[PDB]
Amino acid sequence: PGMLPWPKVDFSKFGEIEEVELGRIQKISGANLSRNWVMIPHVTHFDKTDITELEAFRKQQNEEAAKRKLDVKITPVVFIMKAVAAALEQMPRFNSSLSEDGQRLTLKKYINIGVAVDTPNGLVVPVFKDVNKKGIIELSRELMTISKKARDGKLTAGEMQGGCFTISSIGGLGTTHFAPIVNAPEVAILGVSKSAMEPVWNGKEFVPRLMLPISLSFDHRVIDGADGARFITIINNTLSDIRRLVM
Amino acid sequence: PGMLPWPKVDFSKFGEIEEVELGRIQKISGANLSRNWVMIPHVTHFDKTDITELEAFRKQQNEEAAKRKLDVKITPVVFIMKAVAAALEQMPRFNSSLSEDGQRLTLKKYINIGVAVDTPNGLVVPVFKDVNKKGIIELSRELMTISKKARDGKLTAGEMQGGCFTISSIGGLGTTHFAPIVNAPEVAILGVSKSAMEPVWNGKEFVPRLMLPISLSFDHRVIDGADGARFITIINNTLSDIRRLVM
Amino acid sequence: PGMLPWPKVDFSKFGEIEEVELGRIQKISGANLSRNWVMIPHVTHFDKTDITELEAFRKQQNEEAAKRKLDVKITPVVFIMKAVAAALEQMPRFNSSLSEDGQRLTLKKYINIGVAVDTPNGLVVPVFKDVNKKGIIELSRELMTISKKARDGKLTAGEMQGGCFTISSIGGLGTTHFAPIVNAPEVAILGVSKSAMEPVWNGKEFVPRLMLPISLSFDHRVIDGADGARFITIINNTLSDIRRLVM
Amino acid sequence: EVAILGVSKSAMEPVWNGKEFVPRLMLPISLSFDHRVIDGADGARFITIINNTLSDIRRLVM
Repeated sequence: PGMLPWPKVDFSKFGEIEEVELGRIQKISGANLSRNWVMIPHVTHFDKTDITELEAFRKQQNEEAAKRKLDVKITPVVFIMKAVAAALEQMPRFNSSLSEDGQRLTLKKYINIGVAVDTPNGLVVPVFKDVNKKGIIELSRELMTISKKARDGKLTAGEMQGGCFTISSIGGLGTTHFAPIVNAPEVAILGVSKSAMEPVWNGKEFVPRLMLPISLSFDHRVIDGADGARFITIINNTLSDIRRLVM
Repeated sequence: PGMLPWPKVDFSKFGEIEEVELGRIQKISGANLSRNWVMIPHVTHFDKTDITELEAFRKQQNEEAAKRKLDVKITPVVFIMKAVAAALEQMPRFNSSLSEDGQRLTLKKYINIGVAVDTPNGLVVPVFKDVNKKGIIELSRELMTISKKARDGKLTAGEMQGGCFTISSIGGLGTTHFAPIVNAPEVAILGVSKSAMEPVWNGKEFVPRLMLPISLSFDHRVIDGADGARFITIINNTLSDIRRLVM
Repeated sequence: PGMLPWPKVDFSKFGEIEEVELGRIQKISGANLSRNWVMIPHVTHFDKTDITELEAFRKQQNEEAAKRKLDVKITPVVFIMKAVAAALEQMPRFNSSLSEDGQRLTLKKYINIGVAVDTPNGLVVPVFKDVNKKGIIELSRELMTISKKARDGKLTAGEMQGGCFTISSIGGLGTTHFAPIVNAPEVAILGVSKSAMEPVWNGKEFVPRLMLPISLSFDHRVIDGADGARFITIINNTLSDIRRLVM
Repeated sequence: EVAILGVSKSAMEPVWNGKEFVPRLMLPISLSFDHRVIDGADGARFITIINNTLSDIRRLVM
């Protein structure tokens, strides 16, 4: 366009500097993020789900499977993936991709979910196939195997494609809320922060509930505010009462 | 520019797909949103107003007008519109529009407010003229008539123009906070989520207050952070103590 | 590109209007903000720090220095600057600048911090040099002198250059959260809202703590979500327990 | 003029709310009017409207 150029200031006049290059993966990620930011309008919706029975049941399952000797660890991100898959089942519009020209929408019938995994080189997004037709134990085992593979830096190109709903979990570091960036060709992305014990009004007095904040960014060209609010409310209801996964 | 092209991935290799076209209104809305996102820098400010006397007085007015037989329903969005009109009266800068070249600012003396109305085809923004010179009952009656007209899909082009401050209310669906997108030629936009009973510190101990979260997006080219903070604080004060509407 | 043009609507057909020009500084600021918005993807992270001992110790220092007669006022923004400098010391990546082509990163060894100061013409960002090698009293005195100079409108060009981490404080106006815009060539920017007495769970029951909300915007091309979360968590820990400034 | 309103001194009086008396700052208001044009019912309605507006000032916008 006709914008001003990037400010070029000689940083060596204020102190010592050290100019270094960037890796190929970093450059590709930066270019993709810039393109997504300049091509996708983001409308982040924030919410807080009540996760008290889910965490207790997860710890109960872990302590009851330790006795049975299974070497399987169950994480809340598995339940988040299940809730996301259920919400995608209920609303097929979020499980789609907008074309380059923005005139044709390619709806998807399958549900494959990407998961943000921390690595010494940054973050990776391995994709799990068919999350709506798998159990908690199988998903946990696959997640453990994929995390072990990623932390060793051996992920292949076939496990990095086919995603439909990236989930970014950063609850182990901090933050109470953050707005992620939708990555093409996906339409929506869900971010999870750290869970905190907050007072919640039940009707008579406040009670301590383990609230988990969830943010949801989406492309405003395909999804409006009402649909995003309904989608995040469905996710909130599924996470607060996991028993809805069978109902 | 020189960005990477949109990722083209054959989605048919992972499962069944169904490609469908988009309507003219959807395409126009998407193009407008994309242009606004790539031309308007958004600086969303979040706040929570204390609405306990306002809701109680609204229900009191409804129950006292049911006896008088008026067939008029009073909604909190009417009070939100009145507060927005008062804030626009106090600060004329938000009631304006920036030119295409970004060098000339067209200040406005009139106050017409757009309202987000849910329809089976999405969201519409009918505009109410002269909100600063109308009463609560008249505004409620006009809002009911406009909502009935919109839900029937009979809105005309003359009722979709002249707005100065779009208000997006999604409290009936969910979300605790969301950042809307400013639509040209408007400068600011206000989003309203769902009201929740939260503990508020009065000076001695926490008390349950019905807090309503409000977000405010605006163009950073014309409005800076301080002016936006003052504007949203004025709205917060007007909504928390509605008696300021006459003072 | 091929976006739709800016909507041109004759505003004189709805009421009185008054078209006015914009100042040179306003135009330059708007152009810079537009360029930063269209070139830098923003990923805002929100957090709330527990500031109860820091505020009490600040008021204690003020009341104990009033007796000694020093004519020095201590503000929490000084402690925020110290925490930011410590975090930049711990993580040199945030104290850098990305080149125009996005392939070379110029790391910085010095720490100069910009501060948002309110003026009748808007907001200014004077830069303080070497914040990691100065005391609280010296920083407070320099801040008072700079604020007095700025409110008189006598800031020079030499005091407006060399910054590495702009801090925007708007706690004296309102808002519970806001997402600022990163200004080139800086990588990250921190925004501070108003502190509120909120209930915090300690392990047995909620206690009133003076929580201060802090937002952090950064360029996603250089900083990912995990690094930003770690950085804001380090700032949160430094602000909640200021005694870490020596440890 | 047809009517005239007189205002005296406000006093803290006990008012029954439904369960027990509470102290409320009551203000006495008198209203004289010409009986040729205004009857008792219209004057009572007018003074009741004034009473409702003064007791709940938020009605000034409603």
